[PDB]
Amino acid sequence: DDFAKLEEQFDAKLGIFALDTGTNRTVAYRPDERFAFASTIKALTVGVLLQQKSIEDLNQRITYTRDDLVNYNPITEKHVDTGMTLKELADASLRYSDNAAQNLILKQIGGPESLKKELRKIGDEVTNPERFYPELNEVNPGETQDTSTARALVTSLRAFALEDKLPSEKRELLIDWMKRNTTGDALIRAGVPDGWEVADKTGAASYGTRNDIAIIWPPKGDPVVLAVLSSRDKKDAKYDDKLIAEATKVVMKALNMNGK
Repeated sequence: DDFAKLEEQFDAKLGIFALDTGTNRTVAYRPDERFAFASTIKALTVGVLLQQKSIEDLNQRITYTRDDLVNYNPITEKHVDTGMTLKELADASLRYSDNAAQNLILKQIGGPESLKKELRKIGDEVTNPERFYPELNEVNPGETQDTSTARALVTSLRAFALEDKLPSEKRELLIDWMKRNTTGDALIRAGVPDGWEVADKTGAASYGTRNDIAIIWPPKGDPVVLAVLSSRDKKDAKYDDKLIAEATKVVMKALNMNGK
């Protein structure tokens, strides 16, 4: 009942799914409960981008304007005059959670409806992309627009990063971006022992939604793929990163990973 205890300590709802790809062992807590996916969708969106382009095609320069900027544009706001390549957009999106970068990438693959179709093609019938930033963060309880589940996000992230939805050189680009994410140090990363490599993508949205999805490599062994999702009752709720860090610690102990 440690996940329940965390829900109690943090006045939140948790959604957990974790798969040890070494043993096929699984840790689940509300694994099929929907949450707003928030910026975790950025990781899947780059998976789809990568599928649709050669590596060299990522060097395509995307010109854009001030009207492409939205609520959080840490990288894209600096390069309006020069544009940015698709590769640079992917970097910004994954490593800084640049919202305008996600929108520009979405545009290049044909929009939310197109993303949805490519996700269905790789076998995800759950994740429901419908809107761009900033609106995709606004999901009320019981709505399904721009939501997914912990099980579906783990399944989809594994498929792109570790299985055969991408060729090895494209898996490597995705993995390396997510390993070097700047936004996640207080989340899954904080619940895994020092030195263990972590690839992650965070998210935050309305109703105090606070998410992280990750691949976690022990020093030797097959990786664990994990989604820790959370949300709260009030629309303007605050979140606490420590919830996600502590949930991760529970998952790691439940998988017999602390230590090795």
